[PDB]
Amino acid sequence: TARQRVWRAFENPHTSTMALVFYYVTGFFIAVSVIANVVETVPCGSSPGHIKELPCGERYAVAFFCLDTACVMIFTVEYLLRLAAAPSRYRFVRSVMSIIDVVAILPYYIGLVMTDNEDVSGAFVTLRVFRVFRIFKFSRHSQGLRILGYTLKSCASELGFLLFSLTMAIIIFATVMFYAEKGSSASKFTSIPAAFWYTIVTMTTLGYGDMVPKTIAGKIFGSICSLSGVLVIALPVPVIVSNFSRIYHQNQRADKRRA
Amino acid sequence: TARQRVWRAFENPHTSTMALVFYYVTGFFIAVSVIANVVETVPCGSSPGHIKELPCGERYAVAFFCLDTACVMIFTVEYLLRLAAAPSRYRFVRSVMSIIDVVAILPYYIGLVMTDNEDVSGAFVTLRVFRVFRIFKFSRHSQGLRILGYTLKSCASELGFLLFSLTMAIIIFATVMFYAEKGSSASKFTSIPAAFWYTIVTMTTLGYGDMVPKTIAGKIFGSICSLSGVLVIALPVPVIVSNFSRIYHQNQRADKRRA
Amino acid sequence: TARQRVWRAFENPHTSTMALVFYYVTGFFIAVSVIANVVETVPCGSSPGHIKELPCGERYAVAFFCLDTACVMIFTVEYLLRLAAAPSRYRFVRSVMSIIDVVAILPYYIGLVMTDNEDVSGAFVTLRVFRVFRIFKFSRHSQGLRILGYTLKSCASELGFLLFSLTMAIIIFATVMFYAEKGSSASKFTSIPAAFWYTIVTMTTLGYGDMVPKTIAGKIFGSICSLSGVLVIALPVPVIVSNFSRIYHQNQRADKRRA
Amino acid sequence: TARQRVWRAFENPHTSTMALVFYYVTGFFIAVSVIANVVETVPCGSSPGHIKELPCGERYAVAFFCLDTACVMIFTVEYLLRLAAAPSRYRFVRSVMSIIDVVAILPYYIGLVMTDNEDVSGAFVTLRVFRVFRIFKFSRHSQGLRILGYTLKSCASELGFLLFSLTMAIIIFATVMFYAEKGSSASKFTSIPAAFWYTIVTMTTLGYGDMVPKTIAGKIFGSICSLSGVLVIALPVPVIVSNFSRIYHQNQRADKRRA
Ligand SMILES: [K+]
Ligand SMILES: [K+]
Ligand SMILES: [K+]
Ligand SMILES: [K+]
Repeated sequence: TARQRVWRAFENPHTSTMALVFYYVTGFFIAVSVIANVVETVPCGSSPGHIKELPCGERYAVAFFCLDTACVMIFTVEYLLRLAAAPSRYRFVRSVMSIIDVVAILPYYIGLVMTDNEDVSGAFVTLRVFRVFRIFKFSRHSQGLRILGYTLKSCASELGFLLFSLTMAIIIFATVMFYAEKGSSASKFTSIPAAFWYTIVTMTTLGYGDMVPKTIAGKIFGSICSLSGVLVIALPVPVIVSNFSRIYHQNQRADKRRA
Repeated sequence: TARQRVWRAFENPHTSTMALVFYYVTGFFIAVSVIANVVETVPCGSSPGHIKELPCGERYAVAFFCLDTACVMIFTVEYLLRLAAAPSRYRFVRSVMSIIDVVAILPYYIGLVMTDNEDVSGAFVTLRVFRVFRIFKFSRHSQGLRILGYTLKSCASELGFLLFSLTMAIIIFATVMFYAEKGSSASKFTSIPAAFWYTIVTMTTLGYGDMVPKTIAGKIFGSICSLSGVLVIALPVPVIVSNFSRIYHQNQRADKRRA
Repeated sequence: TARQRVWRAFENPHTSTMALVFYYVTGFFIAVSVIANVVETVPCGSSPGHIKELPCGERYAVAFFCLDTACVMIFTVEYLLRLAAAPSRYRFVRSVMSIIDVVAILPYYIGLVMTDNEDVSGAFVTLRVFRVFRIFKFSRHSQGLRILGYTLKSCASELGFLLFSLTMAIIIFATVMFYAEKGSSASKFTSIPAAFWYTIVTMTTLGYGDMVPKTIAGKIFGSICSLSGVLVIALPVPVIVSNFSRIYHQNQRADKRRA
Repeated sequence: TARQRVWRAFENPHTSTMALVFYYVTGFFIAVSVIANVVETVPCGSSPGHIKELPCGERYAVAFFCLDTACVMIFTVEYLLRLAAAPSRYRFVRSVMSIIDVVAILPYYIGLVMTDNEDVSGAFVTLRVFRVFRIFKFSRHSQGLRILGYTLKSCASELGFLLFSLTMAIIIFATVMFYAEKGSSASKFTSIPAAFWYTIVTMTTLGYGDMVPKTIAGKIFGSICSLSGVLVIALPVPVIVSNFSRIYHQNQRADKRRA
């Protein structure tokens, strides 16, 4: 019963005070690691003996490294204990949660085994972009009433269909806008993939304004794209609202049929 | 009886006629204070002897000071009339509108007790900002503002967690976008907090365009971010309208139970 | 019965072939006058003997004036016949339709009585801005199933309330942004009315990008304003949808209870 | 029987297996043609002897011409197989998908009959634009595209009149905004059609910001225009979702009547 006790402590933290406090402690380290990751890019001032101000992640290299290694030791101990007290270890590993945990904790170890190649370029940048995966664990720790998740998986069909229609519309409008605008002077529409950016920014009603049409045909088709973008942003709202209300009432019905 | 008579004159001023008069007088004074606050920052111009065109609040500082102190005298006397006529002084003081009144009137007296050093900087700006909360006193003049407050109080936990998830998505997108765009030339994505601005502007479908991606990876993730903004537009609507409908329907049921 | 015949020809065009053709003819002149008004501002090319290319409204002054006077004679004859065949002439005049008709036809006559002051400035510009009022007549001629109008007048209460809340939010956010951003260099937030523009452009999720925050406090409050703008644009959709469906079903119910 | 056997193989290719094979082959060829069209505009670069980096469509024009003519040979033979196996040649030819097929394949043969003069300019761009309508042939591969087409055909008159009203509002706002902003310095509101661009960009809540108001009156009317864009976002949703629900519910009723 010891292994089942540790497991029921893990996926049901509220049962035991010690389980609850371990839950809150690992949540706190996830939060501090996320905040440290965000902070270690902020350029600290006073530029001590440097041509340009160094970010807090290079000026205080050892401090942020010690904080990172404390967080990663906590995460690794968590994952090892979960792998121990898992009833079906293979099924536990196959869960997307363990995948996220391992791909979040790996960057630290992979950087530690490449300290000799400290002058590496490009690869470590992606490696430590994957250090943003700890926010996923943090979102998991707030596993409140996920009516929104149920609504999203209820609407998944129409959302994927809208994504496919949006892809077709993006390709069509990008072709049209590129051919209308390839001939302008210093034109930003240098290719159809280049016009993909303008199209996706227009159909979402961003309009950054870096790429704008400069020709009458380009402006006509940009207007058509704008209207289709109005439709794009507007359509999901009523159906998401309806599905949310439906699942909400369904959950109260389930609660009452449990009483 | 005078205490409770004045109280009833206050919270149901439609019963009496002098109470309605005082109601409309204090509403007028609130409007006057708000309009004076807005206008006194407008550059009046045409001021000889000063190269910089002073605002109407410094060229005619005497008139605006007299107007604001008259408005705050009205607010102070009406607040003391509320307090003196309350059946329960503690309950009224703890009530949110009392906090609104006190946060509206305290800045003037704080400026009075600070005026010994007219060279105050950094604090007077905060006082001026808090001088706008006199507009919140219009809730007493609008059942719509009361029902909006009740709706927001109902949408407390769920909008809180929705904002938490939005913040988590902002952190994720800011991380990926900073690391995609830190290396560009004269880049504005100088840190992850710096890219917080781009992420929040994109996820809301503003697209100021002041800072836009310039790399292929940055543009791919900006496209994903805007597409997620399409869902950001629709996410709060279900729960906001559901809570509003709940409040409205219990109001209807209560009004029918009255009949 | 002659006057009632002319009236029933006017407000019920489909009855008589001659009534229908007069309806279509006056619709066609409204369309041609609108198109002429739009065109007479387009700068025609070839710049014949001019420092700068003249618009089609000054190069062909007589042609556009003759087209305008033909349209205005048709409109005046229409309005005179309506005033004749009106059963209650005073009530007919008091209708907003006759107000729009007279304020649309007046610009021509008022310009004709001020041809001596052909060098007038400013006033005639507004006078001929009111020449855009003919589009209102044109929209009237398409008096199809106005379920949208009924829905809008059904939602008028909540729409006005949302407008009032938007006004309060604009004033509050403008005060906050101006005080956060008055101190920047070459700042566009030179007053609270100046920040009205930024606020209204942000809460509607336009983000032109001419006025953007440049300070950390300004960016924080611009983010709050952006989120409130998401709420602003998102909220009307479900309620308009519900009201539209309700009135739609009500209209089919009315049609069937008429059968 | 061969005619009808092949026909059934075409419009219900799930029945057979060789029909499913030909189905997936032609879907693959449609995807290949679309991707080739997009890619061949991308500047390949690294081309010695040419200062301008040619697109992949001119550096490797032979490969892309062979690929496109192979795709169009497949399209031509499959179209002639549809036509030859149709029970009713006229009904099939008049059917919209036949128009899609012919408008997809005609540009290639028009280019073939134009190739005697390879210096064609202005027409070849139109042919290239119409070469994207091969993407529409994916409707045969998506029940979602068919139901979207049915919905749009249902939302024919009402969206038409909604677009008419939107155009009328665009004309009104463009008139007032041009006359508010014609007098500014280096103004981009050079005509009412010039302000059509600003009006459509603002009413859709894009706000590129390329052309923004610079006058107080221009800013007031731009605020009104954006506020109207808030309604523009919500206007088509009721009728679009109502018609979609009608189509979906009659589909459900038919499928139940099957059982
Ligand atoms: K928008
Ligand atoms: K912009
Ligand atoms: K926008
Ligand atoms: K924008």
